Amino acid sequence: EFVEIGGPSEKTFKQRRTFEQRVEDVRLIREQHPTKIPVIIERYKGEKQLPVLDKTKFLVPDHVNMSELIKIIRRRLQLNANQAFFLLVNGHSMVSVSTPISEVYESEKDEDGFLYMVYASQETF
Repeated sequence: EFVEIGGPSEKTFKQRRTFEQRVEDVRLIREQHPTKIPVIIERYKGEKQLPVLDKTKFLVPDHVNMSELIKIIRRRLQLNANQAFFLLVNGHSMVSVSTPISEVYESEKDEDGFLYMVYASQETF
């Protein structure tokens, strides 16, 4: 009784902006806001439980830790407590990171200068 409208596939941020454009975005944002970390937060490509986030490109104050950031993203997605949520950077879960996001940036940032995160309702695919 419902009909599926097929739809174009979901494009990632790296698909939408070229590498050189991303590199310049970060160079500018780091000069203008040296205390903010430039983060790209995207839903895992095969995710079927969690909704899509309203935006993609974030500036996160450098002292914010991962437990704080998880709380912010769950709030932005308007999740209830019954809903699981995992935030992954480069193939590993950010739940138990102690450090501020400043240190995650230093360890994990892309070549382009963004820190990429993916969320999902499971930790491993």
